[PDB]
Amino acid sequence: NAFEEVRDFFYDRNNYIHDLDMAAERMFTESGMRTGGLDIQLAELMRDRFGISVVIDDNLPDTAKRRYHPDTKVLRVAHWLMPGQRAFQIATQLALVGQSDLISSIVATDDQLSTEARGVARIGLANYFAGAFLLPYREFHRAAEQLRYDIDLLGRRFGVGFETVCHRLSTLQRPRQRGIPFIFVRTDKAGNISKRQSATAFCPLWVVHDAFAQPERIVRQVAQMPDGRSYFWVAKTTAADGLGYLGPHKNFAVGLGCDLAHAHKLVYSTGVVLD
Ligand SMILES: [Ca+2]
Ligand SMILES: [Ca+2]
Ligand SMILES: [Cl-]
Ligand SMILES: [Cl-]
Ligand code: NA
Ligand code: NA
Repeated sequence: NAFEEVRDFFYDRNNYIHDLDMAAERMFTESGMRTGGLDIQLAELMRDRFGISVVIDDNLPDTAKRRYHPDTKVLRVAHWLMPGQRAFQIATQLALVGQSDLISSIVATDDQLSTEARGVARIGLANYFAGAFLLPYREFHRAAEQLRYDIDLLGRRFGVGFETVCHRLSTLQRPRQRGIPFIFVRTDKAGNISKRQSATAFCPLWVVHDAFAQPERIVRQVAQMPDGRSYFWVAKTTAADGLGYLGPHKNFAVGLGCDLAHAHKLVYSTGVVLD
């Protein structure tokens, strides 16, 4: 299972890829980027630095979110995407073309990966870079602390979707500047579940599946995990639209869980309990 190999690859690295995370943040800062309208700014960077022309287009083959034309250096980006997802696509291609050697060197540190897993890892690392470019580490970490980890306000502040914020929160393991350690859980209506752990090594799946009963509303609960500790969980369905990295082909629920001992920093931790 290639996806299982890549899950271990990120697990072994605490879900944080330092060289790519730092490369994204340095490129964001050195190019004078500012949060807001990053899709236009990235298009300028792509032209200036690589001679790649970004164009917004419809009728992309297979309703893809992007199509790169390497022979004339044109990146087509789907018109139905919101600015945050347009930026995400462009930054993903920026990693593939401008961080290719770095990505290859990172993948190579896992001696066991199969070929299929190396290809999955390459795309995952380019996606990782895109998240770390749209949400540069120190700025995003500072914003998460000052907004008390409010996923919706973070999304509105940076112009990105709910699962994009959640995934980034689950990567904040930079040494000496960690965020709250989260378990990230994504599931579809049929129970197909992707779980990512930062601190643990393990499950009450209703902590995220419960979101499907109150669509587009945050669902919060406290549940014990297999270690005997209680976790505070926040979950929501993702709208099938132009924002967030999850495909609009079906509906997902996404959630974060943190040790109850970290939950006081969450805006979510005030409220009344019931069965
Ligand atoms: Ca391992
Ligand atoms: Ca969405
Ligand atoms: Cl992709
Ligand atoms: Cl997004
Ligand atoms: Na290194
Ligand atoms: Na870990």
